[PDB]
Amino acid sequence: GPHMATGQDRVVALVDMDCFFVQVEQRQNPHLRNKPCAVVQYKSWKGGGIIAVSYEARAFGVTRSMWADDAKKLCPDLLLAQVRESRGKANLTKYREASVEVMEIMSRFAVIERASIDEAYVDLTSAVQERLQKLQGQPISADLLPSTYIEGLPQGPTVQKEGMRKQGLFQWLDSLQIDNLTSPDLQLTVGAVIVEEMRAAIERETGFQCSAGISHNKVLAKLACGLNKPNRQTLVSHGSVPQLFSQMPIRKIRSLGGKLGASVIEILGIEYMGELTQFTESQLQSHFGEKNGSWLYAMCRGIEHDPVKPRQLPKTIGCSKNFPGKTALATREQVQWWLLQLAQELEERLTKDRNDNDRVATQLVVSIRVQGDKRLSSLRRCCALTRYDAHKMSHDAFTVIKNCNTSGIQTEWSPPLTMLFLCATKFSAS
DNA sequence: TATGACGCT
DNA sequence: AGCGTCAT
Ligand SMILES: Nc1ccn([C@H]2C[C@H](O)[C@@H](COP(=O)(O)OP(=O)(O)OP(=O)(O)O)O2)c(=O)n1
Ligand SMILES: [Ca+2]
Ligand SMILES: [Ca+2]
Repeated sequence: GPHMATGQDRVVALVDMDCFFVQVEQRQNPHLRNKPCAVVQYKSWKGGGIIAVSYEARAFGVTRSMWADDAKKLCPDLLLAQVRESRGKANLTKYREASVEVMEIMSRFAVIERASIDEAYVDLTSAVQERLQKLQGQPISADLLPSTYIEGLPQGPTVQKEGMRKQGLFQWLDSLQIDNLTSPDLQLTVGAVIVEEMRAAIERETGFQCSAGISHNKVLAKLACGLNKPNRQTLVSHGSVPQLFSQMPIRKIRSLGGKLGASVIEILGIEYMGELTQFTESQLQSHFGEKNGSWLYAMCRGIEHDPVKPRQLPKTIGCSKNFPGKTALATREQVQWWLLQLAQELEERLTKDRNDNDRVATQLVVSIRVQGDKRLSSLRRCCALTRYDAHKMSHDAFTVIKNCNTSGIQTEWSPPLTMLFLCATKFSAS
């Protein structure tokens, strides 16, 4: 009863940039602003594959992982920006550099966990305690939360979406609990005020807009962030969880959007995250293993302990390129030349990482996919990485894969390779 | 039809 | 060490 721990100890936020690559291209070319546009890789085959879509283009049905030519059928006016192409492949430097712009601003407020190229988690527990000590005992104005949604509000006893927002926000604040410095709901509100500021700083200093979620753990923050995209942040309180989860498809919770989540649905015979509450921890552990059972048991109650790991920099640096279908590499000269092209971009990126971040990678991993193989990776081998030389790395990458060539005729290469991937890991300080 | 983090064995 | 899962 009192020994019920409710996972309200932390204040955690997930910040995520709205249509990130599109914003980056639109800062650079003002003509793309406020217009249906998408970002594509390559152009010859079907106009290129789309990887990012503005919200105006989304109104027409334009999605990621779609050919530009098909996109132009749903949206004739759609504008396109192309990813920079280097050494025969896509080069994403523009977007990685835009990312450190954002991560460095976010780092001044709290320590972040780089989660992707455009999203970071933030643990605001410490920042919130201090704000509570400066706001003495004085209340929190709705003017401090100009873009915040309180999930599940308004409730109880105006039909444009901004009027709703203030109604729920007023309800939340007018019932707030400012006399207690340990009230979890008051802490989420202070965290939300901090994130409004974080988000105004990112836009002030990059011109990029984002959404955020604020709650007690990474999972809820992440789910919360997506409730009011774009350019809005959503506070998900501990108390909103039973209603929020009662109709939430299990696949929507982070790590349940794949196979494990599908077997939760098929085995247990449920649909929504809330239905998990009727199962005991021992039942769940028998169904899915000690780790999954324990984590499933806590999570449907809104409790999750996976911490915000202080890590602003990737553990891994890698380049890949698919050669699907008839483009599959089928000679020794092809395989070596693309390994060289990949090795060359990787060396460009590693030298920059060494100067910037005072570290060197020590292991090189070569992954390949042969033609006729449902698995995304067919083979993965590693060797030492001792000089940032592209000709050595491509040589070593070949040496460790050459054994995979079926063909007895030595000049050709079978089975044809549909994918090459070089990857620098095992960093050491420098 | 380009990337990164982590678990399991 | 190497494969599998889950995500942006
Ligand atoms: N399968 C993917 C997913 C993402 N990205 C890149 C392009 C995106 O712009 C960026 C961030 O991905 P998101 O999943 O956050 O989606 P967006 O940021 O594009 O838009 P939004 O978050 O508003 O949906 O990462 C990619 O190249 N391939
Ligand atoms: Ca995003
Ligand atoms: Ca994202």
